[PDB]
Parts: sequence; structure tokens; C-alpha cells
Amino acid sequence: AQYEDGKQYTTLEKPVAGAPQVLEFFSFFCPHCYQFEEVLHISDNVKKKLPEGVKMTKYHVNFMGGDLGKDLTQAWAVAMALGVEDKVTVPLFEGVQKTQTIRSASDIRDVFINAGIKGEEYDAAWNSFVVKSLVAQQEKAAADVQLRGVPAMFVNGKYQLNPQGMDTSNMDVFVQQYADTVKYLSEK
Repeated sequence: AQYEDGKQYTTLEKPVAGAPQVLEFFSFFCPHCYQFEEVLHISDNVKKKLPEGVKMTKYHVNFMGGDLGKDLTQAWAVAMALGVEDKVTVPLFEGVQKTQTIRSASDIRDVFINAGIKGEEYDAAWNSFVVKSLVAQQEKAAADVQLRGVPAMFVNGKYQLNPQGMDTSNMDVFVQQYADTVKYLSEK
């Protein structure tokens, strides 16, 4: 058929109970993640095609970048808690990978301050238990899908996107097929 298990996607041996309907994992340290978000716009193209009443969730991972990597997962928790993901995603990627001006937790915070988040607001979030549980949620999600690498995307906690099984030459055919596959999976 058009969409095939083992081709555009794979199926989790061990489906995840109560998972987000569309769950993306990434790292601000991840060069393929930079491409996925800043050049290919995968998240955006997937969301443009999602059915009504399907929300897209995006989590950061710890395993790249040591202390800074964990700082970024905690800052991504701050971003989710404050609801400012669409204001910090681009400058966090560029600061880590383009200008490489993000070297410490303080450098991360600067990105938020510059994006209009009050310092008192960032710091209270940063030190909050709400944010600690959001970090724990992201870590738990990774454990639940038995995550091995980023970027990755899972649908209804049952299916894993398999971009290696898609066409890779028109960047845009690739992106279209990726987004089309997510929509297909969401209705499966």
C-alpha cells in the first residue's frame, strides 16, 4: 500500500499509555534537529495538516551536551510553563548552533530576557517544582518510547516516524511526505 509499516513509520513493540497524540523529541545541540526545525520546518508542516483536535507536543532531551544539555531541557520546561516556545525556539537554536554564544545557563536565560520575558518571571519558573516535573515528564516520555536518537516523532504513543524510509532529494518532497505520514498515522 501507500503507507507501510517498516517504510514511512514503525510500530512500537510496547505502546505508550496516555501519550501525547503527536510527540516530537529534539535537542538544541542536535545538528539534524536544527535542520528539522530551522530549514525544513517539520513541526510547522506537520501541524498545518493535523486533524482538528490533535495537539502537537515537543520535548527536549538531555543526552547531548552534558551540563548545558540538561540546562536546555530545564529551559525548554520554562518555555512550556510560560507558553513562550514560539519566541525562544529560533534564538535558542541559533545561539547554540549558529553564533555559538550559548555556553552556560546564564546565556540561555539571556535569550529569554531578550525575547521579552521578565527576569523575575524566568527565575521563578526556573526554580519551580512545576518546571521540575516538566523536566521529569520529558525524561519519562523518552524512557517510554525507548528513545535512541533525535530528532524523533511518535504518534498516539504507538507509531514512530521513519524518515530514512522516505525520499530524501527534494527537501520539500521529504517534508511533505513526513507531514502526510503523521496525518495518516493520526487517523489510524
